Amino acid sequence: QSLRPLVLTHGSLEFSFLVPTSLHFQAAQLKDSFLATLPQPTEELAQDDEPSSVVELVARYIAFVAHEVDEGDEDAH
Amino acid sequence: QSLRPLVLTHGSLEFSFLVPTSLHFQAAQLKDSFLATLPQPTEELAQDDEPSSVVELVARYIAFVAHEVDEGDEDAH
Repeated sequence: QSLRPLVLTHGSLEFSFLVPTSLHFQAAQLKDSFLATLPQPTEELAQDDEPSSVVELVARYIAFVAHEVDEGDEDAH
Repeated sequence: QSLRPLVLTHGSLEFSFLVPTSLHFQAAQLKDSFLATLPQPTEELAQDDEPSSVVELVARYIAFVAHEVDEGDEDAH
């Protein structure tokens, strides 16, 4: 009924996600502008104060989204 | 019940949109092929006979869509 594959892709680390069919472009949007917040990927497997693990890709995204909740973006709360 | 964030993004000018949940991929499609109609963005804030304001991003899109209405694209009228 409602399953939508969302991938958090970067350099050499990825995280897969399951999303409601409905809320799949809100989650696409936060992912999209978030993969620009990060600096050009490094195949040397790390950057200073950028992602270091897959645990950091999700953590960075959790605060990214949670910031846009408290940010004054209306009609989309 | 029915709200869907559509963004018209380009260079340094954007326009946000509210769309019915239903009619959100028809509006995604017209937006998508329309952001290819435009030439590579200019951070110098203008191109000759390309977008100059945010009033032009929507105007260019209004005629883009209204052209595909009168264009012979059936089942999608």
